[PDB]
Amino acid sequence: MNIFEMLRIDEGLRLKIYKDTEGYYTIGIGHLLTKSPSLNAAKKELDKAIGRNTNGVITKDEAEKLFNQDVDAAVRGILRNAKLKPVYDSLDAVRRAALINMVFQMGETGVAGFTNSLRMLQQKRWDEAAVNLAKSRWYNQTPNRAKRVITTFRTGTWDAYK
Ligand SMILES: [Cl-]
Ligand SMILES: [Cl-]
Repeated sequence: MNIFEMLRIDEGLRLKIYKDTEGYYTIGIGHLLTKSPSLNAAKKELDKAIGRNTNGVITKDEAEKLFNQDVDAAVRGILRNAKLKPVYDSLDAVRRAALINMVFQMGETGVAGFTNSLRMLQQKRWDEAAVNLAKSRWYNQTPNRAKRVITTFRTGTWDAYK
């Protein structure tokens, strides 16, 4: 299993603009287009992202291209972050993927807000980090995905995704 296959399980793949779990216009493999309620503002962000007039539809290649870009940015974003980088550096390969996942979903700011849980991950207190991670709007809004990510943090294996 790898980061790409893990996020592809968490986000699915859709080739037409859709609304995410929060009601925002998205396309592809969890690629947020905009928070505006305007569908037209979404189609425009899309064309700009793809460099062609799509009319709200993209191909599998176009979806994967945005995905590659998004994973890369999530990683680069964690490495540029004074609060996230140290955590990431402290973790093993599997758990590093769990952190990329949270950042891909909620952005670097959001994750940097998990202050206490980050400190626990760093100290390798797995059970206690998992309990804290669960006391969050994140967990209450997207419980099945949160549980998978949390179990990944707790065990250091891909069991939740297998
Ligand atoms: Cl983009
Ligand atoms: Cl969920």
